[PDB]
Amino acid sequence: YNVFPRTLKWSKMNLTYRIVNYTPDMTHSEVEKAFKKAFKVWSDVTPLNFTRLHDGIADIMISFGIKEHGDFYPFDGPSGLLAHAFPPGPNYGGDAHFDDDETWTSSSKGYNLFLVAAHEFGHSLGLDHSKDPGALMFPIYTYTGHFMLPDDDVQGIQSLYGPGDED
Ligand SMILES: O=C(NCc1cccc(OCCSc2nc[nH]n2)c1)c1nc2ccccc2c(=O)[nH]1
Ligand SMILES: [Ca+2]
Ligand SMILES: [Ca+2]
Ligand SMILES: [Ca+2]
Ligand SMILES: [Zn+2]
Ligand SMILES: [Zn+2]
Repeated sequence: YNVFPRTLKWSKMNLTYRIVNYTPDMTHSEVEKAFKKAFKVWSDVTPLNFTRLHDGIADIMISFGIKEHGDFYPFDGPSGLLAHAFPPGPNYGGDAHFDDDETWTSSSKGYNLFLVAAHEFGHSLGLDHSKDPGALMFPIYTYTGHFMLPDDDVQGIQSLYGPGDED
């Protein structure tokens, strides 16, 4: 027999993602680089592996949409809600949605896609919000300006998946 696990987490280390569509704001290459870097934040400190799929069904389906986009979490136009992600699980589980009424960038302007993606993927992997104002998983976006994952987030993700290779 099997009972359901204690926390919401992926039960496998090999995860897939798919970039379903793309924002007008950035080149395809910029978007791809941003997401690749965002996943690397988490794989660098766990045993998790992330592989991109070009089509079909991936664990983490990534898309850009506006207003009603196919779930119970409609977007709201410019500002306000910017993105959301589902905790680990089937179908919707793990998926990450970005509000395409926001301005997404590879800079300090608008919302930096890498930074928001890294936060959202934290949710996709089973982290909720932190109370540490310096954490990646703090609930309020601030662009501070070499990226290092804060210790609070390291401790959080490793509580779920272990450290993988520590060196
Ligand atoms: O801003 C930072 N972290 C918090 C954050 C990020 C993204 C979105 C956020 O909030 C989104 C709205 S809450 C929501 N809505 C739906 N899901 N979750 C909040 C940050 N961390 C860093 C950590 C290390 C180095 C630099 C930085 C840096 O430069 N910035
Ligand atoms: Ca919005
Ligand atoms: Ca999914
Ligand atoms: Ca946009
Ligand atoms: Zn959504
Ligand atoms: Zn969040």
